[PDB]
Amino acid sequence: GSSGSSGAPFFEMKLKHYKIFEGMPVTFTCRVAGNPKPKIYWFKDGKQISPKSDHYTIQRDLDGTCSLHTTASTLDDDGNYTIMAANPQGRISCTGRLMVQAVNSGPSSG
Repeated sequence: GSSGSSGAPFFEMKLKHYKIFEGMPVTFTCRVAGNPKPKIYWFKDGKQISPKSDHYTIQRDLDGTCSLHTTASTLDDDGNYTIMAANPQGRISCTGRLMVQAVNSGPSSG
């Protein structure tokens, strides 16, 4: 009696890496596996992101394809966006790298 599960979650499309400048929008698409619909959490530079956030936009398809959008990206935004998923059959994790270049200066001289 093999004590193990064969329905654990998995990342079909590992978070791709995109390079853009400051201010330019960004899009992060990824396909998470595992059922039932496992929970999804977005972490940035050791921080928690809200679902109903204005800056960021989290939208998932009927199939369960998470997609993070950003109307405005800044140097700070850069870092490593790690997404951890929870499943009653297994738990997986993954992160990505971003490249933002300063193309504009803030309003206040600094």
